[PDB]
Amino acid sequence: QPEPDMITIFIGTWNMGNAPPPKKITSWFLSKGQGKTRDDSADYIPHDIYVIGTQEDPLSEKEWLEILKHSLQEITSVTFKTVAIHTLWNIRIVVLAKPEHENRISHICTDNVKTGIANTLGNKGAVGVSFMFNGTSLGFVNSHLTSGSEKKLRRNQNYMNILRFLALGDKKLSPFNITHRFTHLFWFGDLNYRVDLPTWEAETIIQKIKQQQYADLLSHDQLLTERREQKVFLHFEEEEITFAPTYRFERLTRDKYAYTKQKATGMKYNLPSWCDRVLWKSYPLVHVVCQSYGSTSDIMTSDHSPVFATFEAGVTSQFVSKNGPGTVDSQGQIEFLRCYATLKTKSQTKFYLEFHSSCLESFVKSQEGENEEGSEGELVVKFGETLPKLKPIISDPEYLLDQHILISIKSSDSDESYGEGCIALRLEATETQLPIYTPLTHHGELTGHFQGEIKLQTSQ
Ligand SMILES: O=C(Nc1ccccc1)Nc1cccnc1
Repeated sequence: QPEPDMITIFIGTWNMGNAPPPKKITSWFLSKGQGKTRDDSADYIPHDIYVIGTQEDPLSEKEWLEILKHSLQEITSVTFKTVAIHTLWNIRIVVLAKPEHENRISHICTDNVKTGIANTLGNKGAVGVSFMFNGTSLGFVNSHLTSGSEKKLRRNQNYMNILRFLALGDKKLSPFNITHRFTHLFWFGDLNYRVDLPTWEAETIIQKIKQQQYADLLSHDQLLTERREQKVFLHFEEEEITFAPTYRFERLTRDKYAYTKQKATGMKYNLPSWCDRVLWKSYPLVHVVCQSYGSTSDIMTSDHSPVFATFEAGVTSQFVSKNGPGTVDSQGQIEFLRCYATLKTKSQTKFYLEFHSSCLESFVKSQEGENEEGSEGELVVKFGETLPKLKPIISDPEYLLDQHILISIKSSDSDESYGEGCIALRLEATETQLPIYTPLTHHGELTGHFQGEIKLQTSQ
């Protein structure tokens, strides 16, 4: 039985509003309702992995797992295996996979982050799961961020705390946060960003939604505007939104948005908003295609509608050769030519690089670079032709061209990373000098750039 080179992944996010679900939730897992929906001809075809994120979840883990497994068995006639379940307060993540994948999945990690301080610590935060699927690392984050239209900057702060402190994936990747640890990272939840229009415009917004005219609402969505201004979710993708706002509904119908201020809301307005979202970030030049992004219309126990997204995702096989794993493949090498880092720092420490990759036996430290002053104020760290030649464990081009090199630039004085990025080895040519580039981030914000040339030697 051949190892897959693609899988499909279901992502669900639902703020359940502290209510039990209705008897039937199959529409969610079938990607049926509003938006980019899944073709009826696929309804019996199971996804490889289902990742369910809930917020305000009133159920026990056992109670929700039974509902989810029942739901999938009714759709697919497959009994899914539980990969992981993790709950923080009423924020939960469940990962289910087809039984045929049980031996393909390993290195399962879970963690949570509690956001806020004192008053604002005790119900918001995130849970996450990561694992390896054959040679491919997968990460999943379900976050419930701060509520309220006038708290976008708190949400952004909650995002940075979660990506700094959530401890998933390979702990040896010490300079790297979750935004660099995975081939594919999915981040979803009740992110709680709102449509920023005046309160007086509530009925006008409702009208627009009834006309399925979302453009003038999406142009005020705080998540899209904060992402455009590089305030949050830098280097993440989101499919185009073509479904109505998923919050805030009267329960037991979807005919009414409940937006007016009430004692129950802390006298806050809840204008119709796209609170419930799925974003992703995959390594450069890895296949990832969104095949659905939408909301259900028939699950009405909460003041939010469930959101679904599905993905095709490239995966690779657990490569063995006669050499690697457990030795080098002398035939293989990676050379960096004429490389330099451009950093936004005011610091004047010397810097060195670390190269990390599962195609290396262990990470590689460079010599210190040569600091120059750039034209428009910046620090340029030149490495020239000084960088160590990297010796991959396997030289077969079918393996090596699918790998990635994570780069950290670290201060010699503190050994702290000032920037992290990722280079694909999926090159147009081998034995040929080719341009490479990555932005560098630290704590998920832009700190610089790394560019130069690469020369990759494979066994072919
Ligand atoms: O995010 C954007 N591009 C991108 C995404 C991932 C990696 C690198 C670049 N563009 C964007 C964002 C928000 C509004 N309009 C455009």
